[PDB]
Amino acid sequence: TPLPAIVPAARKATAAVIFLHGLGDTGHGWAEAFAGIRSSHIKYICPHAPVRPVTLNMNVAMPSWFDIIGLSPDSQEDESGIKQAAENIKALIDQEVKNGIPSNRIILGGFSQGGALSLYTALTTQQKLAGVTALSCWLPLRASFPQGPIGGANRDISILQCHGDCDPLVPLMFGSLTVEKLKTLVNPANVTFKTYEGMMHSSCQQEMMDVKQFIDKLLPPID
Ligand SMILES: O=C(CN1CCN(C(=O)c2ccco2)CC1)Nc1cc(C(F)(F)F)ccc1Cl
Ligand SMILES: [Cl-]
Ligand SMILES: [Cl-]
Ligand SMILES: [Cl-]
Repeated sequence: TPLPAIVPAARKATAAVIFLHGLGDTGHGWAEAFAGIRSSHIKYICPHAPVRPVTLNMNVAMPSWFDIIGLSPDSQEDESGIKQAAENIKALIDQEVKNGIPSNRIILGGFSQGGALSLYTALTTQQKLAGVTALSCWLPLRASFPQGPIGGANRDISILQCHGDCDPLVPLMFGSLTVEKLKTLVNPANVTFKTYEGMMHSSCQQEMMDVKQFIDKLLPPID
């Protein structure tokens, strides 16, 4: 708690989207973005990161899923916080399953550190998921993954990875290096990289339209 921001389905939800915001934010802005592309049968859940000290910014307390120590290829990542946060997301997936939405009808996603967390959670959980929408982010703890395919429940998971070509905070190059790594961890036929010309560390309407088409293709209406 506080309770996640929820976009209810218009009718009993047969699928769900769990979207994780980035550093400094809450789930409200992203909930309004998903409300503008909402499908009648999908529930959208945007949980709020706890407020915690961020090492990168002199331990200033701000909403963050885990600690951030640096932005360069050699920078250390918060292994314990990332794993802890991923088990918390797995518990939210579990709640949705027990409450009637199978995990193969759930898409996980996020922006920046939230996107990184969504990839890490999807690529470690054995709860089969429908897909991932990874926006302006990177694969965290990349060296801990195998050198080949991950195997397991989510070996054929569909992933939409989005990036702004003018991102001044998460270089396009880290988005590209991440998708090249995702194409070796899972079936590459279901991994798609979309880039938005002129977009910085932000979102845009064309990206939300591509996210909507991906969500609708993977979580179509069912009888
Ligand atoms: O935490 C990190 C660590 N970063 C190391 C460098 N890296 C890779 O070399 C790479 C290539 C493929 C996968 O990883 C990405 C991760 N970064 C980050 C955080 C923020 C924000 F959280 F503070 F906002 C912003 C921007 C950045 Cl880059
Ligand atoms: Cl419902
Ligand atoms: Cl972030
Ligand atoms: Cl349906």
